[PDB]
Order: sequence, then structure tokens, then C-alpha cells
Amino acid sequence: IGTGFPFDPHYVEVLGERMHYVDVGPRDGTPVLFLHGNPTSSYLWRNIIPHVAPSHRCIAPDLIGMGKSDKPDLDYFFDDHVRYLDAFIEALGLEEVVLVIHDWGSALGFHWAKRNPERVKGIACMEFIRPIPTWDEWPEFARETFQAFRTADVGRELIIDQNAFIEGVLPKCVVRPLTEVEMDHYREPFLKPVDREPLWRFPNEIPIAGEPANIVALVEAYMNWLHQSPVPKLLFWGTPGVLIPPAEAARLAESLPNCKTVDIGPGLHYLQEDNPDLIGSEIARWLPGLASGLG
Repeated sequence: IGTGFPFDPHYVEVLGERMHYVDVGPRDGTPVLFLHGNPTSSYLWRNIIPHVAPSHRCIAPDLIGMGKSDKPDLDYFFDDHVRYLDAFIEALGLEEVVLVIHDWGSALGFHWAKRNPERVKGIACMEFIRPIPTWDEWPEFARETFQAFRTADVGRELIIDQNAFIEGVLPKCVVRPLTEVEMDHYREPFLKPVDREPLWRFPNEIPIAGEPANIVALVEAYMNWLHQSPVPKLLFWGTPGVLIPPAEAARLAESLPNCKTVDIGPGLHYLQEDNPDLIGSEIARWLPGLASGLG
């Protein structure tokens, strides 16, 4: 698995801040928009993009406050990310797009799709954000850790002071061992502890057991849309997984219209680090069928 990031940097000014993004492949045609989550960046898609670039334009932005994008003094609530991504998409003048999303990138993607259904040609997703009814449904090996992340004071000490999301969660959620260089790529954006704010707000935004109410409502809303939408969907899942265990993927294969599922083998949360080749090749084979004749 490649550890390099052979993509030229591209920047665009959005809401008074500069956002970094990968932009490769053809200059025209339907763009494939890759959205990462916590605590990653476009680096997460480095080994998947090469499978798609030969046939489609690939755009992979670093969310505000992450990767190589600027890091303004925000509280980084989900809403801040929504505003910046909305502006990012309009800044690049994107019309219709195909979404490839993960984790908080999936919450952003699904939310954008719900609000702009006529502009979403297809959605490839994996380990995405959905309402978690109870802590019972959160994987045991990571249960107390996320409960701690959402506990006053304790959570910030772990994530901000100790950088536990980068040093602990990330590596512990890839089946194969991440190498030193890969970890250093992920560590780079957060060498200043204060910049770890988004890494802490994210876990506190996850809809678990009905909290936080505002995010729960927003997520329930896009899931309601997703279940009723005829848009082509491609869901990658692994075993045992985290947010989308095998049993959940099997349920979604039925409850999500026009849905195709792909078993990537062993995987926890950052599936892209365990089987990027299958994810990339399957997306590439899936894209052509999203078209409806010449146009």
C-alpha cells in the first residue's frame, strides 16, 4: 500500500479561508468528490484516487481546520463544516457530482445530497454516520473511549492534550499496521495542540443515544432521504467494521434503494487503509453505469 501523496496542491479561497484540495484526472465530465472524516484528510484517498483518475476527474478537499486547509479559530461544529464545504463546492463551480464519502465526510455528503438531490449522480460510501440508538450498538473495543471523548474535561485532555484520536483511534482502527511515514502524514496538521479542536468536536457531534439532539435530527433527516432516494448507491463494508458492522451492511443492502454492496474483507473504520485497491477498482467499474446515454 502506497505511502506517498503524489498530488499537486490546489487552493481556493472560501469564506475568508484557504482550503486545500486534490484535483486530478480529466478537466471535464462528471467529477467524483471524495470527502474524508475525522481525524484524516485527502491523504486517506491517496491509493483510491489513482484507480478513478484515468476515467474521471477526482476532487478531494481537506475539510476546514484539517489537512493543508487553513485552521481558523472556530468551534468546528458540524455546521461550520457544512458552510465551508457548501462554499467549496460552489467555488469550484461544480454542477452534478458523484460522491465518495466516509465518516463525517459522509454526514456532509448525505446532507448536501438531501439538499441538492438533482445534483447527485451516485453515492459511494463506507463506514458512514448514522444514528446509533444505544451504546450497546457501539463496538465494545471502542465504547469506553468514545464515552470518554464525550465526557466533560476528560475528552479534551485525551484528544487535545494527548492527541489520542491521532495516536490511538486512527491506528487502532486499521487492521493492518500503519507505518511511521503514514502516521507522520496524519500527524502533520496537528503538531500544534490548539489545532486539534475539530478532532474533539467531531466525536461529541456523533448521534449516539439521542445526543446531541440537533445532529440526531439532521442525520435522521438525510437517512430518511437516502432510504427513499433512487440514486445509485455503492456501500463498502468490512469485518468486524465499526459504524457499519456486517449485520448492518446486510440490513442496508435491503433498506437502501438501488444499492450495491462490496465486502472488502478485514476492516474496522478506516477501510481505505486496509483495502484501497478493491475500493478504487470497484468505484471505477461502478461509475460508467451511472450515465444515461450520451450527454
